[PDB]
Amino acid sequence: SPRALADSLMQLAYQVSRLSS
Amino acid sequence: TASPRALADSLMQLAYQVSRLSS
Amino acid sequence: SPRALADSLMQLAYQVSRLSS
Amino acid sequence: ASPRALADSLMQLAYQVSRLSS
Repeated sequence: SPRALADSLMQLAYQVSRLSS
Repeated sequence: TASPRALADSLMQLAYQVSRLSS
Repeated sequence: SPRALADSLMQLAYQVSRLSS
Repeated sequence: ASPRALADSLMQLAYQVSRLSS
């Protein structure tokens, strides 16, 4: 579902924000 | 390659758009 | 890992492409 | 934006994410 995919993308966005260059 | 912060901000904005799609 | 997150994102991108406007 | 366009953008972002570091 769109909502399930959006939830997953939001979680991944926060994880990506904790990476480094 | 963009920064982690810029990529995360982009992903967040896309996630909000995805949520408005339909099955 | 960046690779694992990127692979997850690619899978999600493909699923998004199969959604409807 | 269309599902196709959003998917293209997400794919582009995934390629970039793969070049980041832990």
